[PDB]
Amino acid sequence: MNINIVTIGKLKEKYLKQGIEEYTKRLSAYAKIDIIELPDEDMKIIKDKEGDRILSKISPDAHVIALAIEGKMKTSEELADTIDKLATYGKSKVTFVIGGSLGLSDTVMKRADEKLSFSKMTFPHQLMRLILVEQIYRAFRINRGEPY
Amino acid sequence: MNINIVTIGKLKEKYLKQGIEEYTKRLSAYAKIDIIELPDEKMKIIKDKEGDRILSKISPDAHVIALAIEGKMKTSEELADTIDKLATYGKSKVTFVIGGSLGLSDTVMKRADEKLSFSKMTFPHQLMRLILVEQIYRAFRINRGEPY
Repeated sequence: MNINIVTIGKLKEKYLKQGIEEYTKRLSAYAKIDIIELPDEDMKIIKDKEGDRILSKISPDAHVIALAIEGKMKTSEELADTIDKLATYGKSKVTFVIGGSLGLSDTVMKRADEKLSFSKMTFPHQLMRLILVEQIYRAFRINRGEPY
Repeated sequence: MNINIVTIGKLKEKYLKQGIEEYTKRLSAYAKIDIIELPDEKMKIIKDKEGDRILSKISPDAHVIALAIEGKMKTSEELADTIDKLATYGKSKVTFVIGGSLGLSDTVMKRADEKLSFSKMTFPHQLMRLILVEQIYRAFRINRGEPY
C-alpha cells in the first residue's frame, strides 16, 4: 500500500527530523510513505483556506484519517485491524491528516472517513508526526505477524 | 520540588537524547529532574526481575506515578492539576515509572500510588520518555499561568 501524511508546517527541531527519517525508512519496507509538508497561514477564514489547501492534496481514492481529539481512541491492535481491513478490500491508499495550530476546517473533517485520537493530552504537532509514523510502522509489524 | 523518572533501558538514539535533554533543561528552572535508566535485556521472570530493579530506586516516601496503558487518562490540564495538588499533600518527592518493552511488574503496579495513561495505543518506551518529559514541562508552564 501507500501511506500519505498531510501535515501543517515544516519540521524545525533536528531530533524529530532524524527520528522521523528513521521510522520512515523502516515503514518503507512494508509500504510506500510520503509526508506532504505544506506551508501554514472570527479568524476561521484561515482555517477554512488551510482546509481547502489540505483537500487539494487528498486523493479521491484515499481512505482519510484525520487526527483530532474529538476522535475515536483506537488501540494499536485496532489501528492495525483497520489497515488490514482496508487492504482486504480495494483500499490501497491511506492518508493521515495532521492539522496545525488553528485546527481542521469543517470541510476536511467532512471528507475524512474517520477521526482518530492519539491522546486526551496535548502534544506539539511536530511530535505528533513522529508518534504517528512510529505507530503506522507498528501497525504493519502487527499485521505481518511480527513480534514487537 | 523533586521529580524522578525511573525507566528500563539505556537510551542510545541521540535524537531522542537530544530532545529529552532539550526539554529536561527548561524544567530544571521549576524543579530539577533526574532520569534513572536501568539496564535491560534485549519470559515473565525477566519482567519481575526488572520490577525489583525499579523498586530499589524508588524511595518509600515518594509519590509514584506508573505509566500504564491501562492507567487513568488525564488531559494536560488534569495533569498540571495533579502535579500542583501533590505539593500540598506533603509529597515533595514524585517519581514517574516507565517500564521496559515487557511492561511493569506486579509489585511495581501495587507500589504505584496512581497509574497514568497517555493513549490507548502502545508507544515504545524510549519514545514515551520524550513524551513524559514534554508533558511535565507543559504542566509546569500551565501551572504558573505562563502560556505555552
